[PDB]
Amino acid sequence: EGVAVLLCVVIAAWLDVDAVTRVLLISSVMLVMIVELLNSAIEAVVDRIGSEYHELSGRAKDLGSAAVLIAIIDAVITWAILLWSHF
Amino acid sequence: WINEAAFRQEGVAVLLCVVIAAWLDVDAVTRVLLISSVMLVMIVELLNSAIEAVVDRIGSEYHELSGRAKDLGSAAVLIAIIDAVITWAILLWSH
Amino acid sequence: FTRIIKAAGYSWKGLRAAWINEAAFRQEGVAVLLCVVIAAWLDVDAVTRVLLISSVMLVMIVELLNSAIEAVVDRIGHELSGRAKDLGSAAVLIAIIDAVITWAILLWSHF
Ligand SMILES: CCCCCCC/C=C\CCCCCC(=O)OC[C@@H](O)CO
Ligand SMILES: CCCCCCC/C=C\CCCCCC(=O)OC[C@@H](O)CO
Ligand SMILES: CCCCCCC/C=C\CCCCCC(=O)OC[C@H](O)CO
Ligand SMILES: CCCCCCC/C=C\CCCCCC(=O)OC[C@H](O)CO
Ligand SMILES: CCCCCCC/C=C\CCCCCC(=O)OC[C@H](O)CO
Ligand SMILES: CCCCCCC/C=C\CCCCCC(=O)OC[C@H](O)CO
Ligand SMILES: CCCCCCC/C=C\CCCCCC(=O)OC[C@H](O)CO
Ligand SMILES: CCCCCCC/C=C\CCCCCC(=O)OC[C@H](O)CO
Ligand SMILES: CCCCCCC/C=C\CCCCCC(=O)OC[C@H](O)CO
Ligand code: NA
Repeated sequence: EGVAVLLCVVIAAWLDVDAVTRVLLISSVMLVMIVELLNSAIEAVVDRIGSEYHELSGRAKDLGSAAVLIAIIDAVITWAILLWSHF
Repeated sequence: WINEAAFRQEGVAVLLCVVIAAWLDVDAVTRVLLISSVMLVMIVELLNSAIEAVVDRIGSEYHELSGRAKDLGSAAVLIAIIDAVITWAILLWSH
Repeated sequence: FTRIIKAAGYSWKGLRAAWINEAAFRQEGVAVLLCVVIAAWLDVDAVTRVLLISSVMLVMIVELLNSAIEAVVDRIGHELSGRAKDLGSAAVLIAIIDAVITWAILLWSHF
């Protein structure tokens, strides 16, 4: 999950884009990492309370995962738009 | 996750902004900023709701830190909304 | 609009407690505000201005979400307790490091 970031930075570097584009390409990937980290923290808290299933436990994890999904969608859109424009 | 509640209004506001941003005659960089700033609001709202779910999971008995966690989560949503408004204002002010 | 009113109120409570309770949060708040004001007065294009502002504001957003998580953990009273705080703090640090780099990249180009 950490190799994805490095690969993206390398691509952003290997690409001949201006500083602004490079910042957006990289920051969009960093945001995904941030959100995953926050989602995992919440999952850790849920599991801390106990292993017994609960409606609100699943809810918390679903909300967290949805946030990761939105961040990934935001990253894909970003890379699609800037590379379409670059080329 | 459960798009059948108050995530409706939040989510259509976001969705509508993405659609508007998709149609605007702006450069690529601007379009990305318009879309991601509203996208961030959705992300932060989702994380905020998740925290609220964990708090409610623990129980109904009130605790100072329970209210604090929820208050902190809301403040984050507020900052994200202010960031989106500022973004759209700065970028669109030319139009 | 009554929902937004109550939500605005929780928010102010959140900012207020964060501020009152830790100097580190207050000093971080000063830093962000100083960066927004500088960004607001720099001779840069609209796009660059937004990146300068949204990077340090993301820092504030992540700081608050992480603090929310700390509050939940502390509320419960713990290997996963430590793990939750660890994952949360990493998130804060990524946000901060990204803001600093973003500011260094952009200002080096415009200066
Ligand atoms: C009840 C009214 C709701 C209105 C929703 C908000 C509408 C905001 C902006 C509408 C203008 C859409 C953008 C049109 C435009 O810029 O065209 C792009 C350009 O390619 C035209 O050739
Ligand atoms: C953890 C450190 C936080 C520091 C927060 C306060 C410093 C933030 C940014 C410092 C760089 C901006 C200073 C350069 C500057 O202001 O140039 C002004 C420009 O208009 C001159 O023509
Ligand atoms: C021209 C090819 C460009 C290749 C790089 C495009 C990458 C765009 C978005 C990646 C953002 C996601 C970061 C990695 C991640 O955590 O997602 C993994 C998911 O399982 C699927 O992406
Ligand atoms: C999700 C399925 C539909 C496929 C669309 C995904 C492509 C990613 C973002 C599309 C939203 C922006 C469309 C507007 C547009 O003109 O994009 C091109 C940019 O202006 C230049 O790169
Ligand atoms: C100089 C910048 C001016 C921009 C300020 C625009 C702010 C407009 C509306 C702020 C949002 C109103 C409160 C909404 C809110 O409280 O968020 C919801 C809760 O935080 C969680 O649901
Ligand atoms: C002329 C540009 C200035 C106007 C800004 C246009 C709108 C830009 C960003 C709005 C994004 C916020 C939508 C989400 C939202 O409002 O949720 C509110 C909920 O009630 C909060 O819990
Ligand atoms: C639609 C009402 C928006 C309510 C919030 C207003 C306060 C927030 C931002 C004010 C924007 C001030 C003008 C920005 C502007 O002119 O951008 C131009 C670029 O900075 C060019 O470098
Ligand atoms: C448009 C820029 C907004 C950037 C975010 C502002 C920085 C975040 C928090 C600091 C501002 C919150 C106010 C602090 C506060 O409530 O003070 C309470 C009193 O000092 C206690 O009596
Ligand atoms: C006491 C701290 C208050 C913090 C200030 C928050 C203000 C946030 C955003 C202000 C909007 C930025 C204005 C940008 C601007 O003036 O553009 C002017 C351009 O030069 C016009 O082309
Ligand atoms: Na931001």
